[PDB]
Amino acid sequence: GPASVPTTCCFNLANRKIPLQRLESYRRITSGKCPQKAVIFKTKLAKDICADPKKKWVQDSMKYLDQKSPTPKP
Repeated sequence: GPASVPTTCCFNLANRKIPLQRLESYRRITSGKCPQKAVIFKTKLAKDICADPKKKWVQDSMKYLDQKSPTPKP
């Protein structure tokens, strides 16, 4: 059986770049459990992937999703 949930840290960072049209959302990591912070991307196929915050497609991806937010309020 799995330890509660089958997810802890994104050690297997994705090398390939994920598209925006196929992107659905993203989950950034910065808790006090993992050894290194990272990001997670979700496509339009009910699937999640790991991504590093020092990547070009990840940076644009994070900024893309982060930019998708509204102008006012936090």
